[PDB]
Amino acid sequence: KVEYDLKRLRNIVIAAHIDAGKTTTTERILYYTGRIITAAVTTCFWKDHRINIIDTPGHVDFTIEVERSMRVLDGAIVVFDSSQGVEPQSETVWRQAEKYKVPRIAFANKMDKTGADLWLVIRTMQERLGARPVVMQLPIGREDTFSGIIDVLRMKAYTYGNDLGTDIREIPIPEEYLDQAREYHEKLVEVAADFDENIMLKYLEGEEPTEEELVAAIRKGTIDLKITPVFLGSALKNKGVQLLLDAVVDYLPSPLDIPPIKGTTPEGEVVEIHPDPNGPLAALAFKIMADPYVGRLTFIRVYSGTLTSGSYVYNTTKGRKERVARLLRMHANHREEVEELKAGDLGAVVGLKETITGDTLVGEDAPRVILESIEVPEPVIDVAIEPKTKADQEKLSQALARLAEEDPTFRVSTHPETGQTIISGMGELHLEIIVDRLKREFKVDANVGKPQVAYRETITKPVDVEGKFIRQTGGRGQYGHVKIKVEPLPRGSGFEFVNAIVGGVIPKEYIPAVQKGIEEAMQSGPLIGFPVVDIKVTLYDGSYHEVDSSEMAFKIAGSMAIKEAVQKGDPVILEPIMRVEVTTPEEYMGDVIGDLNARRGQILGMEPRGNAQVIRAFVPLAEMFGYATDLRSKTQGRGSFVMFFDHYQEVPKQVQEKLI
Ligand SMILES: Nc1nc2c(ncn2[C@@H]2O[C@H](COP(=O)(O)OP(=O)(O)O)[C@@H](O)[C@H]2O)c(=O)[nH]1
Ligand SMILES: [Mg+2]
Repeated sequence: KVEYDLKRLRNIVIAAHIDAGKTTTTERILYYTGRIITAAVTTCFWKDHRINIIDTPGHVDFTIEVERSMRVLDGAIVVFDSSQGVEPQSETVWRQAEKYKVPRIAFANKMDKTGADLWLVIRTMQERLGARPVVMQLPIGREDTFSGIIDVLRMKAYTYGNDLGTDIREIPIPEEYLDQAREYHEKLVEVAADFDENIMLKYLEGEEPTEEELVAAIRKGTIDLKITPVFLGSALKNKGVQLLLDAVVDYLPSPLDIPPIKGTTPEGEVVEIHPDPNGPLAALAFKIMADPYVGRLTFIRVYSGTLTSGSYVYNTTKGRKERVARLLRMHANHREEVEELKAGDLGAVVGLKETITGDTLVGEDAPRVILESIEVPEPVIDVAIEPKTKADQEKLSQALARLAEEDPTFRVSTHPETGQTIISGMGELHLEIIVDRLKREFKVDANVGKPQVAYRETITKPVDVEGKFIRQTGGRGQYGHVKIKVEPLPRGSGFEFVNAIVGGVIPKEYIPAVQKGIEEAMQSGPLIGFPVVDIKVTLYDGSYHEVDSSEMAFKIAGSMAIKEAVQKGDPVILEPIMRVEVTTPEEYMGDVIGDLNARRGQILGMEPRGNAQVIRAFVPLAEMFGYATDLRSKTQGRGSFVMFFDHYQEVPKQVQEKLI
């Protein structure tokens, strides 16, 4: 309730370059829809349509929380600062909106400000974005006298008594603006004829289209990604935001309007999931929020069926039932408990202990589908962290072995030499965000480090070696003696320990101890100090002493054998051969072609999209540290990229020997 209808849903995101007015716009929209922050989806009502506003924290738009977020939204409002029109970053959200295929309208904000110019937005949408903007509105007045808005679709005008959002009036268009309005109204009809036959047979014949035909035609052209209708105003001075809301219901898609999502069955079939509220239940968890009134709050989008309060669902990623205790929607100022969330909709569930973000939720006796591929992409960027004193070290762990319940993609450790904390993400950007999600969100006044990569080490030759630790030490003898064979495993397989000891040759008691010694020595390779992988260790012989043998003793002997196996094993360096997706204006095609090659790369194939290009690439993350402000140095602040893991390769000859 209000009575759910799919055609009246409107799932949107507000996207924008930093400082353009994303938050102000959101906030005024929550003010205007509430007459009658935190939350990952806030819901509201306008005319008779539910608007679900999806939050997308992203001071930069490059990461991996925006391949999930863009599967969960249907439409978007792109907000330009009007003094600039498009900036770098406007350019780059346009690219993602284009790549994932999401209908959008533009809001030229800050029309009250000094510099503001409708036309620079539009001209700069045409040139640099290839957008096909259509002028839906003209401004009455300039900067400090900006005072009214003309709807060129309907040939009506609005004036604003004040800056409080509290006195709006429908006027006939001032005489001194009429010819400009008629100019841009006829441009609108011309655009409308390219998506509707009947409008074309009216234009030729000298006839005004009904406003409903026009709305329907611009709607159709918007949703099939052909035009971007542009509105303006000032969210700060409260003009135009109620007409922006009217444009959300007129032009932005319901869940009926975009192609259904695709999921995978365990039997491998890629399948379309239709937005049918009475089909089986399929849903995505897209964000987990430690919430301070009900606790763990998992936000979901329903794609199919109906999720019900106090029913069970089955998490196909994990392998387990979970009770949905409660269902909530978040409004601007309040929470609302609801009995159900149906196809097309978003909300939060309470209950749910082991569902983390990206997990698919299904019926219980519903077809087990997966919506996001099974994979935790490897942790490939380590980092040093000084918190400072004992009111920091003790309370940094407070929100790391607690804060990972929200993002469990990352890991934490402690270098084999330096007794400290090391943090591990999956790309330069991924980690830029995490240290200062914490000094702020946990009042940890603490010391910044700089980031390193995560190579590995392994052998390429079966060896046979030994490890003795024999020492008078601590006013007693220590004796431990192991013999191991160590063998390459195929890349990826990980670790294997085989115990082939014959009859007390090493006492059992101590065979765990040797194992402990091997994994601890495995943390540090000989070439370059990094962890060893993809080996089969086989303990086949050794000896002991009747009083002097100990666990400590056999632990070090195991460390020493494995240390020595790796050095004697024709060792070798594994680097992460990882995958970019460099978007770039066609003009700088060759410039980032040859820059990505002077950081080691075999280019996989570049395909064209929009008024630009998409150079997918192989590049070891090591020679890409700080690619953000090097790509946007060689592409005039119009490039983007998106980065991730793919596999581990043996570095060729010279590469080995640069690292030492
Ligand atoms: N001049 C003026 N300032 C605005 C307008 N809209 C937003 N701002 C201001 O711009 C600054 C950044 O706005 P904010 O919504 O936080 O930007 P965001 O980074 O895109 O969330 C704040 O001072 C806002 O008050 C506008 O309509 N006119
Ligand atoms: Mg903001």
